[PDB]
This record gives sequence, C-alpha cells and structure tokens, in this order.
Amino acid sequence: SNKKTKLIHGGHTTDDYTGAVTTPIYQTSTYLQDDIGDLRQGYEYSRTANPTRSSVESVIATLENGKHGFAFSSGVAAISAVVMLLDKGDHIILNSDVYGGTARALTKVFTRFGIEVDFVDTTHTDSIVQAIRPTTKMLFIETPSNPLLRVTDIKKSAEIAKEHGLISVVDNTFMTPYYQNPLDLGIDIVLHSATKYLGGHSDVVAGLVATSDDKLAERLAFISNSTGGILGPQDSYLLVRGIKTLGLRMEQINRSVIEIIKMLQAHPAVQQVFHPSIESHLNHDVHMAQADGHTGVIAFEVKNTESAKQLIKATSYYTLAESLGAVESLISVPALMTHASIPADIRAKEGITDGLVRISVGIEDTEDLVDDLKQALDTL
Amino acid sequence: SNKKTKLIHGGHTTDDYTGAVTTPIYQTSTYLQDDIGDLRQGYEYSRTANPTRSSVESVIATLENGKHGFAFSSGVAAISAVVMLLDKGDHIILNSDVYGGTARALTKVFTRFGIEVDFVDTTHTDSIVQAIRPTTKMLFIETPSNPLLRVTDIKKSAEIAKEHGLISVVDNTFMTPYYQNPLDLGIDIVLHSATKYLGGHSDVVAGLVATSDDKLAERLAFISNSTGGILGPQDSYLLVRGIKTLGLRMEQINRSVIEIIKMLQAHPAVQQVFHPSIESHLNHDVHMAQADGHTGVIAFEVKNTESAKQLIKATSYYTLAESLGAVESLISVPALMTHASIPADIRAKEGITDGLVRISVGIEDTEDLVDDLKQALDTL
Amino acid sequence: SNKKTKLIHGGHTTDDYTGAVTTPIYQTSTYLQDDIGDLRQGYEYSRTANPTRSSVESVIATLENGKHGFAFSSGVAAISAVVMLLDKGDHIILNSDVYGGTARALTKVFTRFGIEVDFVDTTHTDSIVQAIRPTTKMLFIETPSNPLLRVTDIKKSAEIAKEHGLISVVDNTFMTPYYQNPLDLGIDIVLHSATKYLGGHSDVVAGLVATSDDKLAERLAFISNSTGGILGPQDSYLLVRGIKTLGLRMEQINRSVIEIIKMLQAHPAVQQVFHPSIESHLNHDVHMAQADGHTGVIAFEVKNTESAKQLIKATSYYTLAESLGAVESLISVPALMTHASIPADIRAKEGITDGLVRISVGIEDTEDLVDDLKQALDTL
Amino acid sequence: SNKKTKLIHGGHTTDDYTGAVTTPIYQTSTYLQDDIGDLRQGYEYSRTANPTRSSVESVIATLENGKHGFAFSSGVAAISAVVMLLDKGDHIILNSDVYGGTARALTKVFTRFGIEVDFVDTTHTDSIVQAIRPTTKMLFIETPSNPLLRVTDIKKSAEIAKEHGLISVVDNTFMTPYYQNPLDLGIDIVLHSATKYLGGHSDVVAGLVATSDDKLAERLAFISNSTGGILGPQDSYLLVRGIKTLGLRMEQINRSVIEIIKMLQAHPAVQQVFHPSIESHLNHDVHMAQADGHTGVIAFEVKNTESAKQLIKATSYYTLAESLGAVESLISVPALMTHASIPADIRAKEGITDGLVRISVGIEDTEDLVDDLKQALDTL
Ligand code: NA
Ligand code: NA
Ligand code: NA
Ligand code: NA
Ligand code: NA
Ligand code: NA
Ligand code: NA
Ligand code: NA
Repeated sequence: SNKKTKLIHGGHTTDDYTGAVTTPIYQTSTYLQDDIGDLRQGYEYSRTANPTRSSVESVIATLENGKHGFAFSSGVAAISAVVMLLDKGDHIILNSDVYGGTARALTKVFTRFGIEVDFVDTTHTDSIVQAIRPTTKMLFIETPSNPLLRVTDIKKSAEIAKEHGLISVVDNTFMTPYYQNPLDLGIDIVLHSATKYLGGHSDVVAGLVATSDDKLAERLAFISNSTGGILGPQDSYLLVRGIKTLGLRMEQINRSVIEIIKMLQAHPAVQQVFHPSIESHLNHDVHMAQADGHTGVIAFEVKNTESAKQLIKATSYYTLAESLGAVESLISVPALMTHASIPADIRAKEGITDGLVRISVGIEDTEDLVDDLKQALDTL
Repeated sequence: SNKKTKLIHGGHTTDDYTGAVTTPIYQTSTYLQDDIGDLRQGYEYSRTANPTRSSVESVIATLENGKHGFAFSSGVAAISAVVMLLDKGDHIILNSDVYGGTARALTKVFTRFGIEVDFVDTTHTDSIVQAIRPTTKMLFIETPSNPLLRVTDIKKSAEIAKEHGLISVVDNTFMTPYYQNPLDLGIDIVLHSATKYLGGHSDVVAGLVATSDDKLAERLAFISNSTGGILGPQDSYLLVRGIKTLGLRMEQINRSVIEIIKMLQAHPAVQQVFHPSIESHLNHDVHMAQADGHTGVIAFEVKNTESAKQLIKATSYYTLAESLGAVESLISVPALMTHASIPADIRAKEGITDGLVRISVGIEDTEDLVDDLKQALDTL
Repeated sequence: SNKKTKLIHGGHTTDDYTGAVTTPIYQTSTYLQDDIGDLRQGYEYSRTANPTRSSVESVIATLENGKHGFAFSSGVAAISAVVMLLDKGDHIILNSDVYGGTARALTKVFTRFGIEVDFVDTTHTDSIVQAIRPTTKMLFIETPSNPLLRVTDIKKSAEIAKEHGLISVVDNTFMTPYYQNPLDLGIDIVLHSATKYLGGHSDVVAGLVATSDDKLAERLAFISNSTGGILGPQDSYLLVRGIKTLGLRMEQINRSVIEIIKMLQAHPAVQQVFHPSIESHLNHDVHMAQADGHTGVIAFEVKNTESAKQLIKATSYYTLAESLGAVESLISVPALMTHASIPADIRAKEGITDGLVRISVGIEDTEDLVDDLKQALDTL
Repeated sequence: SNKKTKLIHGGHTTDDYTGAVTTPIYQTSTYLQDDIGDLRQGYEYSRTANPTRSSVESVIATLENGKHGFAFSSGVAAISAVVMLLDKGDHIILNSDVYGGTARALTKVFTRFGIEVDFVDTTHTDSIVQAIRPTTKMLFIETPSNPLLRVTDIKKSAEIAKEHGLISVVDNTFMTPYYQNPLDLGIDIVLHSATKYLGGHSDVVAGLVATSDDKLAERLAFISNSTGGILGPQDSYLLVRGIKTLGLRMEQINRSVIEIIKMLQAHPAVQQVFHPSIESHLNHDVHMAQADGHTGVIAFEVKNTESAKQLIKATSYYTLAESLGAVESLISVPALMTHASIPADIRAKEGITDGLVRISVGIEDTEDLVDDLKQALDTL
C-alpha cells in the first residue's frame, strides 16, 4: 500500500525453496542442467542471470513501477549500457550540468564511437525542442543536478521525447524511488547510482536501471550480457539489504535538510543557498509537482577557499570524503574536488565559486547537524 | 623462484597494516581525506580504485610478468574494455573461431560503433599479414581456441603486430598464466575470463587484464573508470584465494588430460580427438614452443546426437553445465549448447558435428575420470 | 551528542590505514609478526582477536556506555559465556519467565556442571532478596520479558546485587541500547541477542556483551578465547552496518506500536493486551523511569487457537516466522511455537492462552500495519 | 570412488532448487512457515540449522565416513561442545602433550565445573588402561601431537574405550580426513580445527565434528543449539570451497615434507628431527597402519634461541605467524610462542629446547622450500 510498506514487501527478496526471509547469496557462476536445455529455475550462467542479482533487479523494477530491472557494476556502467542503445551518428541531449562522470563518458569515450552529444539548459524545456536534430535519438536528464540542484520538468521532457521519437532517460539518483518516479511520468528508462542513497551505507559501488518497455528491456539485457558490466551477488545482496531502510533514511535526511536550510539562510557567513525546497529556486513549483520530498544534497556559498577549508575542519559531524547518500553527513568543495580541471573563470561563470560548499545530509540527529554546522560557520 | 612458489608469494596479498596474511575485503565505496586532496594510501572512490581489487590486479600483473593489472566484472567486460581502445573506423583482426561471446560483442555491439572486424585463420600467421588493412589497429588472438583447440603462433603474431603498428591482445583463458605468458613473447595485452581456471571454483564471474605498456595501461584505467565494469571486493578476494591453488589444480588436470586422451584415442566409439598435446595436431610444435603445459579442455567426436546424450547420462563424474575450469569435470555438446543458432550444414562444415563432445577436465582422481568416461563410452 | 548521532559516529567503524569509511572485513585467521612477539597492531590469531570483530565490540561498548565489548556466535553463546563466570556449587537467580533458550541452557546444560538455578518473580525486587542463598553469585534479568513483557526494576536489582556481592546481568535485547542502558544504572554486565534488533535485518545470528568492569572483562575474554564461541568477521561487519539504522528503525517501530496498541485496546475480538506502554501494566512507572522508549514486541489475546490461525492467515503484512526485531512485522502463537512442550493447564496458568498472539512490529507504514491487523481481526 | 573424486562429489554442495554448482550462502536468521509447524525444507531458525552450515556438515560427515556433521565457530568450540557431553564428577583422559588450547580449556574452565582431567602418555596404550578410574567417561586423543608429533594407536584406543564404556574422541586436525579416518577404526567422535588444513587458506576460524552414533549426535546437536557456538554461513561456504582442494594440497605438502626431512637429517646445524615418517620415530609402524600419508608439521632442533631467530630471518619462503595448514609455509619457535609460560627447565625436560623450530609445510615448490631452508641453515 504505502511507500514504507512497499519497501519491505515489494519485490522478491525471500527464498521460495527454504523460506529464508532474506535473499540467498548465490556466489556461483554456472548451474546444473537436468537435460541439455532444461534449466531448473531459468538459470544457466551467472553473467546472463544470477538469482541474487535477479532479486535486486525485481526490487528496483517494483520501486520505480517498471517491469524490468538491471543491476550493473557501477552507476557509470548503467549509463554506458543505456548509451549503447545508440549507434554511431546518433545524437543525445543531456542537461548542461550533468554529472562529471557522465560528461566524461560521453565526450571522451562515446564520441570516439561516433555518438554526438549536446549539453542544453533543460530548466526551460523548449531548449530541448531547439536542440533536437534529425539524428537525435536520446534525451538524458538528471533532476535535480549536481552541485547547484537545477530542476528539469520530467513530464514535459517525456512528452517532448515521445513526440520526436526519442528514448527518454532520467538519472534519478538524487531523489531515489522513494520521492520521484520518472516512469510514472512517461519516461522510457530510469537509472540510479545505487552507490549513493539506495545502498545507503557507503559499501557498494553499483548501478540500477528500470524500464516498462519490453523492447528496450530486451536490448538492455543483450547489451548487459555482451559487455558484461554486471553486479556481483554479494553486492546485490548488500543493495537489497540497504534499500530496506531507504524510506526511514530519506525521511530523517529530509527533516534535517529543512532545518539546516533555515539555519543557512539566516547565517551571516553564508550567501547563496542552492536547494529545490527554497521557494525562490528556479522550477520549485515543477519539482513539487513531480516529487513528494527532497534530495539530501545542499550547496551554499561561503566567502572563499579558506573559509571553506576552515568550515570543513571546524565541523565535528561533517566528514570530508567523495560520494553522497551515506549514513554519515559528507562535505566537499566542488571547485577543488570535482571541478578543479575547469579554468577558474569558467568556474566562476558557472557558479562554482571557490567558497561553494556541498553537503550531503546524513542520518545524524537533526539538531546536532544544525548546531555543528552553525558553530563551525560562526568561526568565519 | 619456481611457479608454485610465485603463486603463493608473488603479488601483494597480505595486509601491511595489521599483518593479516590474507587480503582484507574492503566492502566500501569512499574514503576519508585528511585534507582536500590528501589520500592516506591513494584511495578516494572505490570505482577508481579499491584495495581488494588492487590486490588481485597486482596478482595478475605479477603472474603474467606485466606491470599493470585490471579487474573487470566479467571476461566480456575485460574484452569490451580492451576493444574500447579503438575508435570508429578502426579495424580489428580476430581468429576465425574466437569465443562466441567475443564474436557477438564485436559484430552485434561494436560494429554499431563503427568498429570493423575480420575473422581470419590465424593458424597460418601469413593470413594475418594478408588481412591487414590501412585501418587495422588491433590483433586479437585466442590460443588454443574453443571448441577445436586451434593453436596460433603467439611470438610471430607479436612480431607481425609490432611491424604493422597493431595492439596485440591474447585471450589466455584456456592456458592460464601457469603455462603460457603472452607478454613474455612480445604481446601488448593479455586477458582472462577469471570465471574459468583462475577463480577455479565456479563461484566468481570476473575478467582480468595485464600489460607492461604504461600508455596502454593509462588508457585502460581511463576506460575502466569511465565505463565502470569493475570487479567488486568480495569477488576480487575469492579470485586471489582461488589463484593460490592454480598450479596444483592445473597439474592434476594435466595428468588426467594425458590419460583421458590415451583412452579416447584407443576407444572404438570415438573418432577424432581435438587437443594440442596430440602430435598430429596442427601447430603442436608451436604450442610446445610457447607453453609448458596444456589446457584441460578436450573435444572428441562420437557417432551422433543421441550417442552424445547417452554419454552424458552414463557418466557419474562428468557434470552437464556451462563454463569450463571448475574443480568438477564438465561435459557439453557445442552443436546444441553453444553453436545451435548456426545452420546445421555450416556446423558440419566447421567440424561442429552433432556428436562433438567437449569436456573440461576437473581435479577428480585421474583413474576415476578415465574409467568413468570409458565405461560410459562402452555403452554406445 | 544525541543518540542518532552517536549511532553514526561512536565506536571505531572506519579504517585508519586506507581511510575507508566502513570497517574492512578481515576474512583471515592469522597475522604476520615482524619479530617473535611483535604484533603490528595487536593481532596474532583471529580467535583471540579479529579487527572486524573488534570494530563491532567497540560499537556495543560505546552504545551501552561500557568499556569492553565482546561478540559471540549467537545470543545463547553470549549467555553461556557469562554463565561460565560461575563455578560448580554457585547459584544464579533468573526472572521466572526468562527466554526459553536461556532456561534450557541453565537447567539442562549448566546444572549438569553443578550450577544451581532459581526462577523468581523479579517484578517485586524483594523476591530477589528472599531467594538469595549463601552460594548465589549471579543475578540475571530480562526486562521486559517474553511474551508477556514483565518489567523488572533495573536500578534496584543493581543495588541488591552490589549489596550481596552478586554479578548483575541484564539481557537488554528487547529494549536495545537505543532506549535502555543497564550499565548506566549500576549493572555489571549487559548482553544482547544481536540476532534481533541490533542486526535488524534477519540475516545475522550473533550475541553481544558489554561491561565497564576490567576484571569481569578479563574473565570474559579468557572464556571467549578458551571456549571459542566467537562471531566471524562477515557477521561482525553486517552487525555494524545494521546498527547504523537502529535509531531510525526503533523510532518507526515505536510510532507503529503506539497506534497498534490503541487499535487493539479498542477492538472487540481482542481481550488482554501486554505491553509496558499501557498505564495499567505492572511497573509501567518503573519502565518509564529506566527507558525512554518501548520494545516492538506486543502480545494480545484472541478467543482461541483457530481465531489466532485465522488472524495469521488474514493479515497481508504480518509474516509467520521465528525471531523478533526484523524490518518485517512478525507474528506468532507462543502456545504452539515456543511453549508447546508445557502442559496445557500450566500454559493457561501462566497466561499463555491458546489465543495469545505475539507480534514483533517492523518498519512498514504505521497506518498499513494498523489497518491490516484491524481488518484481519474484523474477520473473527 | 577414490579420494580426490570423493572430495569433489561427496556431500551435498550444490543447490537442488536453482542447480547452482556451489552451495548458496544463506546469510539469514529465520524462515517463513507456510503453517504453524510446516517447515518448507526443515529450516526455522539459523542457530538450530542453516543450509550453508548443513552443506559443510554433510561434507565433514562424508569425508570421515560418519553420519552426522557439526560446524562450530572454532576448533576450541568444537572441543568444548564435545567435553560438554560430560557431567560434574566425570573424568577424561587426554594425551599428555595435547594442544595448549585444549589443555587450557580443560584445566582452567571445565575443572571449575567439576570435570576431572588426567594427562597420560598414550604412546603406550596400557597407560590408558592404568589411568582409567570408575568415573572416567571420555578418552581424548590427538595423533600426531604438537609439536613433537607423538603417535597414538587409534584402533587400540578405540577397543580400550569400548571395553570400559568410554566415549572415544580423536582430534584429527593434523592428519585431515584425507589421510586418517578415526571413525573407520572404532572411534566414537572425530573433530578438527578446520582453521588449519581443511579451510586451508588462513581465512576461516572454524571447528568440525563428525560421528556415526545417533545418540551422541542428538546430544551434540542439543549442546550446539543450547550453547550456540555455531559457524556462520559465510565461513561455512569458505570451508566447503577450501576443502575442494584438500587432496591436491596435502599431496604437494607431503612431497615437500619427504624432501625437507632428507635435507634436515643431512644438515650439520640440525640435531633431532620429529616427524612420524622417520622410521626411528616411536610408533612409526602404528602411524603407517592407521594413516596413508603424513602431516605437514615438522619440528627440528637447532643450537639455541638465536640460531632459531637467525633461521627465521634468513628464509625467504617461511613466514613467521601463528597457526598451521596454510598455503604458505609457516615457521615458529614453540619455546617462545606457545610454551613460554612453562619454566625453562620443564621445557627442556619435555624436549621443547630453545632451538626447537616448528615448520608447517605449505604448497610452494618443493625444491624452493628445500633450498631456501637449507641456505638459511647454512648461515648458522
Ligand atoms: Na514522481
Ligand atoms: Na510509458
Ligand atoms: Na609462455
Ligand atoms: Na613488450
Ligand atoms: Na537507561
Ligand atoms: Na558500575
Ligand atoms: Na584411517
Ligand atoms: Na562405531
């Protein structure tokens, strides 16, 4: 019925054979055949299918109201699988500030295979309509984006994509299936870095893909079986286990996000704050129309580089590390850690100022996270 | 010094920190930074590098006398990584009977990205010289091949490749590093389905790549980090553990192979036998010059389909399943299980007769495997 | 600072060496010594100590405000370890309705070693004072108990134990460290079946023990090293990971418990309800004085056996299985599943009527659990 | 049929449900019941039984020609389980130089429960007959023993035990089921530290017990379920996997043992050598009559402490660590590492001289182990 219930009882995460209430870990590569071609339960070679991976795939399919799930060895492997639906000469539109790893994959790997890529500001959907070429076959959207959390209208992107015969894809990592279901809004394919919120415990690198399209599912399965970026059984198990608490975690993260944003907007040592919950944020109405909660990623400006470094070292409960979506709260400085190769004045142009801090809110006590960040800001 | 010693003491498979005599399993995605950019031991994000994966990579690099190792989520992911060294318009030569999954990847995935592929009979190396085009950039060789175990001269293929500016690649799965070291013979890149002999226990799907070329290594690392077909830490650990016994396993397998081949050549219900140890086999001299042992895969002809099915069901110690390189002995019928989509008369043309049986010799008692197969053959 | 924060940042659950933000899994048995007696980081043999087990032990010690943690292969192994602090001729007081496995261990195993055991109603602490013999050395208390949730005054039990020179022990499984800290109230030793709430995901059988007493800790360590009921590294890792969400899980469980109890008290097909939150419950004041939340175990009477079976099969979100403390809600009938060997009229005497149902509330949506149970009750 | 075959095909180590050729890892604690009391495949709570543990138990039972297997969290937990077959006032005979952990368990833990223990020189079996008291109920034998490898006649010990109504137990760790089967010679119970050869890779701490006695099996199962020293599923899986190569490993170890002993007997810097293969060894005939191979543990005298330390640091392929039975060769000095608490002159009395070195032969190349040890000895 309701979401927290569905997280527990949706999908196939028990053992039909023994009744084990958790998915068995099939640390195995091949399977007995009773006769040539007779598969006991459909399995014959773990790259093609493995029952633990199948359990996690059924989970992501159920949670996104899709029909088919796919588990890859990482988020970028999921993305490469999806991009491989295209041929040389095909063209793909991506939102202009898409994830750095996504941009790198497209422009430094797939353009060598004749995939053409255009980055557009999808915050106005007519931008998409202008960028459509006769060779465009895919529209690829993150919402909200990193690290400034730009929101893209998912439903309109889906309509545009259908009208022009495009495969629509949403990287739903930041929102998770708990808050935003792109397939329900007409999108062809939804994907996730399960490395982040879904696994939720910073201990699995994994990607997940869901679709309701039988033909797209068949092509994805062919690509996964032929290029082989499959998730292993132990990581699939840890993913299923982590997803059990997704709702509780995201709701705690959201309570802290609201309180932390109040604090940041009030504080003198903080200028601009980037988050879709702020009513002045571009397309705040749109986000509210397509999601019923918020991501735990916030960005905000302090004065300069050394204020940011001071902030990092003054906090007791914000940890300096890569990734987002941990049980710990994480802090980072994009201009030094993710956008450092970009020349400084294009960084400034894009809003990636030297004092832009990104935090990924964890599940610590709300008041502790507010107080710790505020006392650290008070030293600036 | 000697090979069985090197299998135990070569590579980094202990913990410098605690002294643990086995590699710790780093079931983790990200890493604390003491300062922005200060990595404690070089780690920052598990897709880029993970210390358990690093342990297995150092093992494959050491065992092939290379400098750089790479661990992928499967053999075909290793192969796709290597093929992605090429650009649209580039051309690759493969041996004509290359692994079905390899052929499928190249002709149904990578040709859509403008990679051109030509299959040649590399058992005569001048075939390679004839097939070279101005656009050829890669030469890809399995030796010996599946399921008829054709041998290709590795050293001459390396010389040819160097003279024409080609990246040379050997799929060394069937021989393993214990018996055949392509990098020692001038090959640029060696790869493995570690799913088979290296893991050795039918419980990991994985690929491994080694090279001595710094620039090729840098490009492989970039491709692995951007397309993300990485092996997880638990599977890397199981790989290291399985490789410990590789020498003992391969030597037992070889003792049984010699005895089983004597039996098969003597038996009336058996026609042709395919294995590089037979002195009448094409390029037997070449194989002996480039390897100091044998693969555990044998193929042999019985009369027809139902003799093969009878054989399978009469044996007590040969198991009907996909894959090769298990501790169990495995039996299969290519014409029904791996070449069934090919029309019957091209199957016959290629030697894939309806009675061609393939066995992958395991580590059971030699006399038991000889006796069990012979008594099963005696029922034909 | 606050509890949800302490769950994330308390204890040692990162890797000092690589910075890995999760505890490495040391799947290892022994450790290199640089010189005879020189242990690099204190490890020499995994039974004596293993760094993953050490991580989980530091977690349980921190969460109970103790000094020493111990991880055993199960709850009953923790209990046997603690009972082995005694010698033949020593006497132990346990609360009269203690866990069936505990009772069985004491009366069918340890009495054969000359341990004498007396069961008393500890809901009145003067019962303890009456039962003290000159040979009594241990007082062992669960609060609240299974399946009728009797509450025992922990602080008074501690005072009594200190005055008469007894080792006081509390089985704190049902409350978890999130809600009840016996060591803070003077108890010598606190233990847990981490199989239940702490692991929280029905995928680890494990026990945990914490103490602040150096001498008791030394004796426990000696017993653990000599009788060897240690938890393995993979299970220790899964325990640490599960404990991360303990607070969020228990708080969701508590919201549903309050609402479900309102429903049960209102429903006509339900007679008595057993839970310490009910103000009419014996020692409700005491529980509130020693805990700041509630267990997720509830018991309640329906009419008879077949009403209970009907109830079980009418619910969609209550699962029929052993154990408690899962993410799923669990349902059971003690008179058939845990007290079936007791004659029927002593069952009735004790309150274990044929219609007594026990539910362990999970983390599903509150309204779904209320509605599902109520609609199932409405069919009676 | 033959032993290497039985290691691969004996026991239940595949999945009946999916056909998976390796045992699934049931990382689970409890199991769905279709009706109260209806267990789908006999499982209801993982402490009582877990299907991965059941797989390893069936393996040890098959390999020792027993009927019932039991897997414990360590060797000493197996031993404590077996000792708990006794009651206060019962008396147990152990061989005089039994494992230090065994001696410590008996004399410092179980004597506090009224178990009486007598150490006798079982190398003459009439010693056993002299030590029998009216209260003796158990006879516990290691053969060969640590670190001087004394041999005890197993068959005569069994006859003696049966005639006087004693439960006979053999710690068969050093020989493994591959070479010595005590149950075949009349022994009631056989046990193993699977931490050593059976797991074989220094990455599992575990114990295994096998018996053919239904009543003893029922009592062991009751003790295991009530005191809870169970092996977890991941460790059970790693045990099954390690046992696959037991025969190949032990045979390599034995080839190196023979050659190393020739070297040691010839070398001037080496005095006495302790190993049952030497024809001058006490009860060499007896060992040959009850085993068809040898343990990989050897002890030998060098001059003094600093010759032993020099030896350790001169070898390249002998590793300084606790335990025995690794793939690596291990070296140790009992007088400093296992017998250091014993006063020096009783050490000398027992033969534990300051220059007594113990090596556990691994699976490195034979000639490398001979040459490395000899060149290290040549520096003395
Ligand atoms: Na939505
Ligand atoms: Na649709
Ligand atoms: Na070679
Ligand atoms: Na070279
Ligand atoms: Na408390
Ligand atoms: Na105290
Ligand atoms: Na024997
Ligand atoms: Na017998």
